[PDB]
Amino acid sequence: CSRDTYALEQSLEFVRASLTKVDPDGSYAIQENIPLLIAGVIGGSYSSVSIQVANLLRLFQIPQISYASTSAKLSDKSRYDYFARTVPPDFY
Amino acid sequence: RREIKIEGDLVLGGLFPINECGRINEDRGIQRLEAMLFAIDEINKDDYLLPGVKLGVHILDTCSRDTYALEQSLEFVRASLTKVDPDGSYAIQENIPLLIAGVIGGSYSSVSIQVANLLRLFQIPQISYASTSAKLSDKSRYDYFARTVPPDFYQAKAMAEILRFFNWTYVSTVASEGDYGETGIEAFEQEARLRNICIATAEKVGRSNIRKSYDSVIRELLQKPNARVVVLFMRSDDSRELIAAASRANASFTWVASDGWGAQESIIKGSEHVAYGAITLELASQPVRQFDRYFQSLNPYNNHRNPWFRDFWEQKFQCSLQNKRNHRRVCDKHLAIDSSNYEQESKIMFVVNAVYAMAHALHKMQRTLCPNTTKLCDAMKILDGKKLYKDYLLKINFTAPFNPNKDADSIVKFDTFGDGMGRYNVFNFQNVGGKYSYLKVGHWAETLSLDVNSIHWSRNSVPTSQCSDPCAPNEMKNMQPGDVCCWICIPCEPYE
Ligand SMILES: *[C@@H]1O[C@H](CO)[C@@H](O[C@@H]2O[C@H](CO)[C@@H](O)[C@H](O)[C@H]2NC(C)=O)[C@H](O)[C@H]1NC(C)=O
Repeated sequence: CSRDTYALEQSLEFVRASLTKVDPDGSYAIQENIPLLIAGVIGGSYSSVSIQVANLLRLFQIPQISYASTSAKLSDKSRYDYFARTVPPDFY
Repeated sequence: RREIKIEGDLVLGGLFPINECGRINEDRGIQRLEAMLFAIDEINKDDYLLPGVKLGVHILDTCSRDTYALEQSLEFVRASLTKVDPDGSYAIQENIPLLIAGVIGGSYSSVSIQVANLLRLFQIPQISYASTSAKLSDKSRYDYFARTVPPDFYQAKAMAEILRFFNWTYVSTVASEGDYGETGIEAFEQEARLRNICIATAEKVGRSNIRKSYDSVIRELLQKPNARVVVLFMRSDDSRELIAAASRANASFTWVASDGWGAQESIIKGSEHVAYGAITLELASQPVRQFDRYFQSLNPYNNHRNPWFRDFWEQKFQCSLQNKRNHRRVCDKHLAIDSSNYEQESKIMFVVNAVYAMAHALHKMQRTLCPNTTKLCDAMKILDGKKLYKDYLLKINFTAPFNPNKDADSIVKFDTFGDGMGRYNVFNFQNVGGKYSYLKVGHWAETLSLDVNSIHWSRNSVPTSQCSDPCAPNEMKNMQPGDVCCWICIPCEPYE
């Protein structure tokens, strides 16, 4: 939705798969809809969305590749050590 | 995977370095854990603040590592996603994690940084009790992290002033890798450059558990006999490792230590011969007598909440229990920790202050967001992290919980950077009556207040942490022949 908070919520939905495995006891059995373990995240349009999702995925060592985030704030690998892109940075 | 859980409407997270992870951190970690537990019990026992709502606990061991602390914070945060996630046959109960109102913990800078980066995604306020690093001062990267302790540049400039007071121009320094040691040593180097103090060697260590690097660092320190003062800036584990390495060799440096070492009994207890005039500095604080009497009465069969308490007793008293009955002796029934057994940690009151700050923020939110009642309501069912933090934590101002003096310092105030007052107590590891023990020798709030007559230097002489000569520029000059910073005298002709 071109917003940082909504993208953060969607990345939370993405990442709610590794914690499910370590978490599920109950009567009989529970199936519901088990989230799949995301091998890597492809997305991150707009710089705010990419920054938020990279900050989220740096906690779960989930690689992220962006297609349109051409901001220079994501160039450094210290804050975002699992974020990459196929587009040039912003100073160019 | 040992966890401490107490049922309650609002639960406060707990991050402590209980295990230093196979060995238990006796003085720091478990004492801080007990301080938090005692503060929460006092909060639940008095009706003046938070009368109706009960404050649960969620305490986890960080093992003094960033990855383990990250995993424990993941365990903490796996409560909001559970509610939005659970269909299944019949019903599923298991063990529903409780929604953490706020996280109280974050010893060591790396743990605090990782947990703050985790909680910034869930608007969960975090209050630290021992992370005195300057990297967390900014509110941009960490917009939900605060602390009851001053930042690191105050400590760095205090160390620089201590060096300058004794004219220790030529010093050697060893720093720890990561977020605390690196930033703190950068600030200290900047302060030394401002005050014209030349560092002989800048060494960095790591938590690789390899003594070879530590003894190599000790040998490198020995390579500069002129710099007999070591400004040691590292964590407790790294300080202990370097103390052991220097004890393996023959070193007699006067370690000007930081809050990482401070007034710690385990580091010196490893070996007391290497350290005899170490001018350490820790966060200035007053011991809590209520927590003293709470911890003195603690017994292995009395406090069943802590899964580590039995192992704490076994490690501290060296006596095993009936589980083994062959490795060691049997602990006495009259055995206790009443007196002459433990020394109060200087950051216990900081833990109490952090817990009471979180409690007072919750109480103010209840008095504002949930009026006409002192118990839980619909408004308090869901907590707004941004509002709670920004309003009732960054603008909080309350007196100290247990301080009959009620002096000016008995006020917990969060500045614009979410930090505490810059007060430091400078101790020296001197001997007064044949028994080694720390005792306060100075103070630093805005300027040094030091007692030279009660220092008792190593080798019973004032250290000379200077190069060959400061030289006289009136009739000579300097050329820096061998050292980048040190120099020598070359006489100047009358016509030059
Ligand atoms: C540290 O260096 C300063 C600068 O020399 C010393 O200050 C003066 O030292 C001379 C003797 O060297 C005294 O006659 C002066 O009275 C001192 N003036 C002041 C304002 O201190 C200082 O004594 C030195 N301190 C130590 C512990 O060596």
